Amino acid sequence: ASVHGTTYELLRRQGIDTVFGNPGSNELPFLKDFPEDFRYILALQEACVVGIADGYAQASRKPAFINLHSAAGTGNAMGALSNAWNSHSPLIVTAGQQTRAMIGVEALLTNVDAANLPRPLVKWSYEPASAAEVPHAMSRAIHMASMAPQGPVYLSVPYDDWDKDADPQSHHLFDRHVSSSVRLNDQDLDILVKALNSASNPAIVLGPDVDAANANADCVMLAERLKAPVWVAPSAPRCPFPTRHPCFRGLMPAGIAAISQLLEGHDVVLVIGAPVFRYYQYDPGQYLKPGTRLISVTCDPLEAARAPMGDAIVADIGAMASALANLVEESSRQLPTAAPEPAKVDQDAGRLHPETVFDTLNDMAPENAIYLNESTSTTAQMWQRLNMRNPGSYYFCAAGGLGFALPAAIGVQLAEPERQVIAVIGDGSANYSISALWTAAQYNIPTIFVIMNNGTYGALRWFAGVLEAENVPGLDVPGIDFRALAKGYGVQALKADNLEQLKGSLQEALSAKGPVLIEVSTVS
Amino acid sequence: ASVHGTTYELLRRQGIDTVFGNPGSNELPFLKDFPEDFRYILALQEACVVGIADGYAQASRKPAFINLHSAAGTGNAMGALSNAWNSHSPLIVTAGQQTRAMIGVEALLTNVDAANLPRPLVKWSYEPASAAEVPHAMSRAIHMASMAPQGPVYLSVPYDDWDKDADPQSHHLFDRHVSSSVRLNDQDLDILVKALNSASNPAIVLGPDVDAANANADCVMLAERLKAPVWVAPSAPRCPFPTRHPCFRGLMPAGIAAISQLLEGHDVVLVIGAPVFRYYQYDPGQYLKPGTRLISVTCDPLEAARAPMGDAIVADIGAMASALANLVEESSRQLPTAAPEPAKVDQDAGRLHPETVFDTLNDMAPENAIYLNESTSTTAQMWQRLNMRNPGSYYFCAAGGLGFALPAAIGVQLAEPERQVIAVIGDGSANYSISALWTAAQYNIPTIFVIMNNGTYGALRWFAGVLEAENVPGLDVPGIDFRALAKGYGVQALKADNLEQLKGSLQEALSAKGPVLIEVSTVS
Amino acid sequence: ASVHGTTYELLRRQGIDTVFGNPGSNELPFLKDFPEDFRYILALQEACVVGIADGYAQASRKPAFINLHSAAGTGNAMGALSNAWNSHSPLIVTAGQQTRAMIGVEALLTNVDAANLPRPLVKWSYEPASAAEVPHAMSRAIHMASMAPQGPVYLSVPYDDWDKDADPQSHHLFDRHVSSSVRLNDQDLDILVKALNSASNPAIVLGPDVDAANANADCVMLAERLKAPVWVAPSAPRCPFPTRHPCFRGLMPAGIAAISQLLEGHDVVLVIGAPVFRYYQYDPGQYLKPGTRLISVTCDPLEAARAPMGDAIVADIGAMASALANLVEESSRQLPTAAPEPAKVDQDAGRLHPETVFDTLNDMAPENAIYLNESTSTTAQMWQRLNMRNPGSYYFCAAGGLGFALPAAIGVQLAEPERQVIAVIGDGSANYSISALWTAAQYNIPTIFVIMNNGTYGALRWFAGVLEAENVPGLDVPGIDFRALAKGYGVQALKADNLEQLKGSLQEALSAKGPVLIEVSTVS
Ligand SMILES: Cc1ncc(C[n+]2csc(CCOP(=O)(O)OP(=O)(O)O)c2C)c(N)n1
Ligand SMILES: Cc1ncc(C[n+]2csc(CCOP(=O)(O)OP(=O)(O)O)c2C)c(N)n1
Ligand SMILES: Cc1ncc(C[n+]2csc(CCOP(=O)(O)OP(=O)(O)O)c2C)c(N)n1
Ligand SMILES: [Ca+2]
Ligand SMILES: [Ca+2]
Ligand SMILES: [Ca+2]
Ligand SMILES: [Mg+2]
Ligand SMILES: [Mg+2]
Ligand SMILES: [Mg+2]
Ligand SMILES: [Mg+2]
Ligand SMILES: [Mg+2]
Ligand SMILES: [Mg+2]
Ligand SMILES: [Mg+2]
Repeated sequence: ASVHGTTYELLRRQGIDTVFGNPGSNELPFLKDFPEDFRYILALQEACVVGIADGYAQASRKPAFINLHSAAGTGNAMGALSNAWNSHSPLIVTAGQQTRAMIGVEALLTNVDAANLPRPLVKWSYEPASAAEVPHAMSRAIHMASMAPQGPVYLSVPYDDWDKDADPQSHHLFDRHVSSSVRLNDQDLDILVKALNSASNPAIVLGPDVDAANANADCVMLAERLKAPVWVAPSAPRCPFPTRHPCFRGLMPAGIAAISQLLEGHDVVLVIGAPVFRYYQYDPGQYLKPGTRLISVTCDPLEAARAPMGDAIVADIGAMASALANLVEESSRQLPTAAPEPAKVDQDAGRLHPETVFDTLNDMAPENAIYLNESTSTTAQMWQRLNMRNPGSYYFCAAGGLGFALPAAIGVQLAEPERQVIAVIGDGSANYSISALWTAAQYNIPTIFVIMNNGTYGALRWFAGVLEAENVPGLDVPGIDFRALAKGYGVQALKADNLEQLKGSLQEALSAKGPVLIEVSTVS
Repeated sequence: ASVHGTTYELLRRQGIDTVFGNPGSNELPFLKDFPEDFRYILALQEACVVGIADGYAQASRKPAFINLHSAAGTGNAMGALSNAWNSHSPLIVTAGQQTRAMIGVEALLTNVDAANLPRPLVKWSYEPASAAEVPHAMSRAIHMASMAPQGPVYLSVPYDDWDKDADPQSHHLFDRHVSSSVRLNDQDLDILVKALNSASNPAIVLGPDVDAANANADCVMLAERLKAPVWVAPSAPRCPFPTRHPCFRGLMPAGIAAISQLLEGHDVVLVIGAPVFRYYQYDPGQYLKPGTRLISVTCDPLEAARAPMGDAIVADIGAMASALANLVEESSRQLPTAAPEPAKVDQDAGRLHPETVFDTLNDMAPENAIYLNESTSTTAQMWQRLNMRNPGSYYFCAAGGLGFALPAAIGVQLAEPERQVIAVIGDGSANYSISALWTAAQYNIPTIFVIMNNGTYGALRWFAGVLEAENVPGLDVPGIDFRALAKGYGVQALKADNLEQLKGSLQEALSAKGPVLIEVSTVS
Repeated sequence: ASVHGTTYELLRRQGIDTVFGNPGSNELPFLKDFPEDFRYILALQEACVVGIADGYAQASRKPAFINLHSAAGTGNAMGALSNAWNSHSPLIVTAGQQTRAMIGVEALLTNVDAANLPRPLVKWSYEPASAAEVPHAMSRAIHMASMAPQGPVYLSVPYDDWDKDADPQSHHLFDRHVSSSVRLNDQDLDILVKALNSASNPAIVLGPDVDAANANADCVMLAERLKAPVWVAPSAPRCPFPTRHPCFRGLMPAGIAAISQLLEGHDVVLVIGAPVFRYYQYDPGQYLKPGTRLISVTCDPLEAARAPMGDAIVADIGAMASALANLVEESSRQLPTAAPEPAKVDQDAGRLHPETVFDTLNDMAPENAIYLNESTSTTAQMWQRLNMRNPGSYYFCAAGGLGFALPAAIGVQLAEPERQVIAVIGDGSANYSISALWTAAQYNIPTIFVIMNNGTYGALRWFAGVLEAENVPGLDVPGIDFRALAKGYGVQALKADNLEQLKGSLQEALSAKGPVLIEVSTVS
């Protein structure tokens, strides 16, 4: 067998059947004789390729396979890799290298010092020393990406390798099963369980790795047993809890002082599947107030190491959540009372308040809808106004890198064909990966894109106005016609200048047979 | 003085007055109180920011200053940095880091292991150890980018540094003059000159560093004195010679065998300002045929080291070209005869042959026009059909990374307001950095964009059809309306489905007061 | 031909005939059939291997070739590479890698991520993608190390590569000549010369690159013409000037304030072949006092970039020194008056004052002796008491990394068989690379080692006593018998407990036919 044949067999035997890519000449020898059981999803720029694959992996809870062109293609994707790193997305990123005979002279398209290019945003990064090593290297990539803590990996392959003879002993790679589905030993788990049972006023904080593990339901059981309020860790990339469950308390403010104040009076705080903590704004104060002890369960040693406070346990979130939910006592305390519904913001017949948009989306969207957020100034309100009962219902750029939601929403919709995906994206954010729209059109992936148009980088005006920063350039983005951009890439386009039009536009979009973009005129 | 004040003073004292950027919160403390003598050029995505700055630097022959947002913004720009590396573009790339107090906990927007992110695509990459070091670090960045061989550099700055007190001793940085304007010592230069004088059938090969140094005219004198044919080194990022000069022989094929065959019978081949050589296609054979000796003058030690053949001299191209042109004897040999005009390709009343487009552009464009090329399957014909008499008249992605020409054409037009810029870009390539169009609209930079629409990644179909590669996915890009995309970003749009319409569309574009995009229907 | 045969031919054609090494199994396929025209110099530890090669390269003014074993051998040498980096030593460091077939599984002795190991202490670091690329890669290593600014480079080679067929086109590598022997263009050089001619009170500061270039004599002429005092830049790795020449003013203190005070009243300070400046102690103040302008000529862009003050010119030191010395006017000013001889320190019949040792060495050593210094607390006095008339007469660890002088003194003596090498090394420093002694014994390289034994890390007690640092552990090194260590490695050993014995011991050592170690009892 050839390296080509062996590698594709390894991929299919490991459950991979889709290649997200933007092709180049170094990659043609890999893509030729493309297996009929595989499917190729083209995107027009590499940030889009990786964004789509990322959404697909996060929603499918399995690795996604990517193929890019050498250094330039890899480089175009590096902003997208910074989100993937933060979201622990299992992405296998492959890139074509020049033929081995021309690497030395650094012919056009040589990826120089290739393995170093994507660092430090990958778990593993490699170029094999020979053609026959390629299948083995691919095996390593698959498993490195898939093991906890999951993350992106990078493999560079000289284009002449594919046609070379494979090592017959590579067959041992095909069916390898690698598990990191582990939890704390019985003795120490019993100690933890007793600490939770003994807490007088426990609180629970959940991060994105809960949703990634589909540990949501186990966490619901855990919170019900402990009669504990549940928060989502700050800068949340996913939603790990039903947002209308009686225990739910919403998204934590991303500040040190704010969080310690919030946790005051809680004697034991159990954090599951989150860094401790993904703060954003500088908000100096105490990490924890006297009387509060913190215990973190994380799948990532790097998270456990850098927590400024508390104990930590490094284990699989699915395994740990299930064990805890089934071991803890049912507290005799009263179940927390559900949070009241959000207030209705006054809305005239003109431009839309973001709050109005979210309320309307909540009213009209199916109960199993999936939302993506890249409307940076409206996150707090979004979290308060969308009832998300099911797992996998929310995604937000994990590293804060814009250009995620638009392509990721396409990958999510591909992963979940029966759940309507609705991406709420600011007019600023929409441009970063605008060309992703074409993929939705071409493959008829029926994502709905809601563009919140207020003509400015709103979150920046806020961050600025705060530090009283004056005379800051580059904050306004006037003069973009999103209906025209949608037409450019073959996506049906609608406009909503008021509530009447927003409702009508959503009705049409929800009925449509393909992707739809709605440009919403929002208040400045 | 503050670090902010000191740094801006250093920048202006070193000739920098423009910031190309896409802002983020880590950068607001740098951008606040933006100096009134500076101007900020916003682009909507970082590949575009860097592309624009790159075109500006290459055309202006001076460093360009860039400001990006942390890791995600830097990462979005890394494909653009791969071109900049290959073109020796003096780019000072700065990126905002989280406040020092929050770096440890890895708060949202922390650029982790920041200096390693852009490697290996930068000459120098650094984050200062303290606020007061920032001006010094900026000084280093300016000079590292500017010294031969020029290239991109990276500086990460924690956002809290800007408001801190500067070291008063930083004033010594302001007026530092650093020179690498050097040439071979007299003794060895005399030896080289004698070798050139003694050659019976010399040839000259010129690369992009000739145009960067504005050594074009000196090279013309050198070729006239030596009565030598002149080629452009393969995969040319710039044009280093008047394309209708009697000595000009055009663009060399990017193959080992092709080049040695081309140089056969030439006893001395002098290469100036090029790698030896930027081959592309695998084309095995002899590096040089018996009887041919090669001498390379390059500004880059890395180029000199990796040449598989010939002698090399590492020096400034401007200094070396001037010295050689003024020292060599006037050969009594006959001046080479100019190349004949290209053939006129048969053209019906339907879709345009690329050859027709280039002929028409040559007929109608001003004699001092500047062209950019990202129409990958038509490069050979473009080089044959455009009369480029002046320096700085051609740019092509130096690392072959698409997404360069569209934004770079905007930067070039900004650098050269009196020379009409015309970017010829394929329908595939146009998408990578499509959002750059907005910058042209917003700042009224009157670049003309000619989109060659054939609905496919044509160069890939060629590279494939060659290696008889069958069943390759992802090669077609149907369903893009470029007039709509232009409208989306506020750029006047025209369509040309035939020659009559192409002429009319060019007449209108050349008369227009702002940027114009022409979608040309080209043959499949 | 094989890769083995081709590589050795390349080495000999490029002037390499010696391999400094400590062998391992990955290297046996390279070392087998060792060419009879080559010679192998074994050392017992890798810090010693590299130290010896470093001294050899610095003294010979040509590249030295090193062969180490995989990661562990390379790693053992990394302290030595840190000195080599700072001294711009042209070292070609090769290391054996596992066979390509076993790299993937990471068999014992696999050098993982090999190219990254020696960073950031090398100019270039690489592992070839195939066997046939090895000769080309070696070519690159040779030239990267040899081009200005010179420095160490690293090449990792899988052991199975050597027996493979070489590319016949590799013959083009054999005779490549690469030059960086460049100087400032005529126009700007004339401007510099006029500035020097116009100076009312010029000063000259010289660094190690002067001695490396053998520009010493040209600098003498330059100083005589300008009638200028001459200093050696701080933390000097070499001696660039005759220390008894009337213009000589000695070693500059390694402090910011001290240097600006020293240069006060000098209107133009010309620095040649030094960083600006290699300060050590924190000594805050003005970089330069008002009235002083600085101009630096350096072979290293990294030096030019980081200078906190002055103008800079990046060029070859030999070419620049020669040009300046021959272009400047003869000033009518009076030649500086020679520095008075150092005072004679009172010396009783007991333990030796370091000053006594240096005075005695100066009295007894031949006029063409070469000294190495790793007696860290006595450097200032050494510089004042040794008359060094000739180039290549002094070496001191360029990065301050101990373990340099002992092995380097062996390499220097190998390079200069007719000049007596005398290494003055502290009792602390002597241990770092003690096993190097064996190489001197085995090859009968007649270096004299003078061990200054005061039983303590004297320089550290000083640096401590200064910052009033109390209760510092680990500063004393009692209980070492250096005569026994010398006997252990087969080197003749003598002891000097007083002046009478020091004179007798030196008389014997200077007459000896092989290496000699003298343990001198110095004052605590
Ligand atoms: C790749 C990248 N570039 C820049 C930024 C900085 N940034 C953060 S929020 C923001 C504004 C986004 O504006 P929009 O999408 O319109 O939403 P709004 O803030 O108006 O709600 C910017 C530019 C970023 N996070 N990522
Ligand atoms: C960032 C990047 N992605 C992918 C490629 C691979 N590539 C090279 S040419 C090409 C096709 C370009 O098509 P178009 O711009 O329409 O020009 P045509 O080839 O049709 O003339 C592609 C995808 C690249 N060079 N850079
Ligand atoms: C590899 C290395 N380790 C440690 C040091 C720190 N150091 C600098 S001077 C010194 C003392 C050297 O003592 P000795 O050689 O006896 O000379 P003395 O200071 O007594 O004159 C030490 C340990 C260093 N420079 N390099
Ligand atoms: Ca907005
Ligand atoms: Ca095309
Ligand atoms: Ca001592
Ligand atoms: Mg157990
Ligand atoms: Mg599915
Ligand atoms: Mg990197
Ligand atoms: Mg000269
Ligand atoms: Mg201009
Ligand atoms: Mg000159
Ligand atoms: Mg010698």
